[PDB]
Amino acid sequence: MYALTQGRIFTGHEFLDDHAVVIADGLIKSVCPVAELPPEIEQRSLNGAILSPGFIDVQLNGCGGVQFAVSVETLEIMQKANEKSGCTNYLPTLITTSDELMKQGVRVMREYLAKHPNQALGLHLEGPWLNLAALVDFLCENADVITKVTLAPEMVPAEVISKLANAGIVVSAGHSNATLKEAKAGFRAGITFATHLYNAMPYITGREPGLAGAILDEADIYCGIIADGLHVDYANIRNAKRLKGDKLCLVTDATAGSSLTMIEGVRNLVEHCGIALDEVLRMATLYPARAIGVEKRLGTLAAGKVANLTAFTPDFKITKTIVNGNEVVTQ
Amino acid sequence: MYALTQGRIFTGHEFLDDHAVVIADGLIKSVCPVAELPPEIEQRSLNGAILSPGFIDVQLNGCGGVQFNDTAEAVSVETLEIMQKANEKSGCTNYLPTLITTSDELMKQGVRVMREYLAKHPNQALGLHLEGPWLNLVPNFVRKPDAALVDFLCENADVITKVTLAPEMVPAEVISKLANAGIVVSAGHSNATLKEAKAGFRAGITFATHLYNAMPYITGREPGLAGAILDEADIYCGIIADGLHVDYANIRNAKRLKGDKLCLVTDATAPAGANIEQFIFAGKTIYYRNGLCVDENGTLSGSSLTMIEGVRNLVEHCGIALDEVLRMATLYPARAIGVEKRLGTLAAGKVANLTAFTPDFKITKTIVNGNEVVTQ
Repeated sequence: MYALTQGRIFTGHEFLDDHAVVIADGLIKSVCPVAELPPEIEQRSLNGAILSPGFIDVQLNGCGGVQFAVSVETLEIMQKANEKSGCTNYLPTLITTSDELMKQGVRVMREYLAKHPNQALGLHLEGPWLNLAALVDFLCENADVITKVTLAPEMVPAEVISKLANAGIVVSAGHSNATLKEAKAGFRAGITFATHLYNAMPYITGREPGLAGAILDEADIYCGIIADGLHVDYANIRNAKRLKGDKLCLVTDATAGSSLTMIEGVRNLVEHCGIALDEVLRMATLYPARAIGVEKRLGTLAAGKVANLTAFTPDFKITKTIVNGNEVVTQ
Repeated sequence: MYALTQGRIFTGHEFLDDHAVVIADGLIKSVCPVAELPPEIEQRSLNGAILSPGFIDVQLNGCGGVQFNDTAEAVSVETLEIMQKANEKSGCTNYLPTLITTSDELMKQGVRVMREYLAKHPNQALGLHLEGPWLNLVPNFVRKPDAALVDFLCENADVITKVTLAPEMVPAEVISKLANAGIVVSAGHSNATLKEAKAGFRAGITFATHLYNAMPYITGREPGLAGAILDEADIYCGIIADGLHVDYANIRNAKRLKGDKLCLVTDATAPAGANIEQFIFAGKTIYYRNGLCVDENGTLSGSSLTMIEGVRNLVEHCGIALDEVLRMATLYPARAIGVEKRLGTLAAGKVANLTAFTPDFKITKTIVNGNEVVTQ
């Protein structure tokens, strides 16, 4: 048991000043004022660094020189890499149509989940239904380890989208050339998330808003966006933020095609999109968490929540990362 | 002196219930409760109809079977007064005739005609809206021809309300001169990038012509002009609510991003308040078949939208409160062309230009300068 003190701590709702976060048994015992801290506890200093729950990256193809090979070692190498940049949780993406590769993926993730709690959260299946009956049932059978699947709403029957959504899987629209009507139909069918907004989607025109236009117009649809100043012009990010409010998540379509890390993403959103650091942090934690249904366990810094945290300096350099109450990065 | 009573009256800021609007000498004397009404005044009933300031249409090519374009016989004061009478039948009491042309000669006649009209008809057709020449249908250095034009335009800023130009095709100095002469410089019919667009805003542009139309597509890498307009908080812009030129979803997205800077416009052409089957416009031959202005090819070629139709469409298809819609057809446009302290609302001193319509959106009456000009 110990407490983190001497630094601004962001809980997910506000910034606390002279408080502390006491960690115990991999969980957050409580976040209280430094005064209320019992005298018998170890105190670990933050040195002024901002302390927040670890970032949750829900769209990751690979990092630290590896891509998902589809084994648990890859999964743990990616984890160690993400930590060096404040990311404590992520979703490995599996691009494939090989029903065989999918089974191995599902199997591998399941094996990993048993060994490593609160880290790689689950699979993100991209394909087959893209645009660039046995399957559906298979996917639902393994909804316990398949967190989300990306498909093109034009290329898929609505019944397929419903089944996936009822199995508790997050169905995402992406790599599509869908019209607004086509897009809206997929939302009614159960889709509740869109993969990296503005990318792999049609252009927005006045006559046809397209999928992006639909995502922007649908208030109840979460969606990720790549803040690297390369895949999406910052002006579009600002426009999206205003239209999507609390439904916009920061993602790094990171690979070995961006090379963006989450703090880099946080920095870019704060110094180029004029979004308050407070909101940006929610876009890298609370919102993604909320989007994949793990919020009552990972979105914030609160009693009972898993102790996955990250701390960085005002100039955006990771000073420390904590996974399950254990310091794993010290800078 | 008389007062309008018995109907919801929208002032521009809120809806009043048991109040009245007293008109006198073409002006609005005051908007007070029916009780506070002196006993010696004539009372005109609205019959439950909503009463609001007349609509201001800042992008109009023609209506009632006439256009203020092409043939030099059309660009006259009679056309200007026919368009006015037409607009009234649909609640529009003020507008800006658009003149598409590069004929320095046609421009002079236009400027001259507007000036003649302005002397005869106060608070109606407000001024010219020059579209072209600096467009991009097919460099911050100013050429010689640019200069003669610019200087001419500034000389006549008194009757030239706004000009539409493509920010890529024009030196910044030209945009500043126009803006300093008091003219509203608008971005439109452009293929400008966001950077190009932003440069024109810093140069003085403060308005964009019919958003999403005659502009590039918005992509992730390049937001384009539309993306810039949406991102710039201090830029007013018009938008065509006919469910044809812009999908209603884009309108909703724009409304949310532009807040009080979005104006309802009808890129209306001759068919508007008429029974025309086909007509010429911009050299192209356009057909009005199925309330849809198209060309030989079948491409959208203008609109036949009237302002109440626009108001109706925004209320029943964009989920925008009637209150806001009305601001988009009055207060905002007014604010955009700088006539707000005279026409945007129903308040003491403001010109008495009003329109009244039933809940099902039918104009029951239009008042210009305190005079009933439409009764239904």
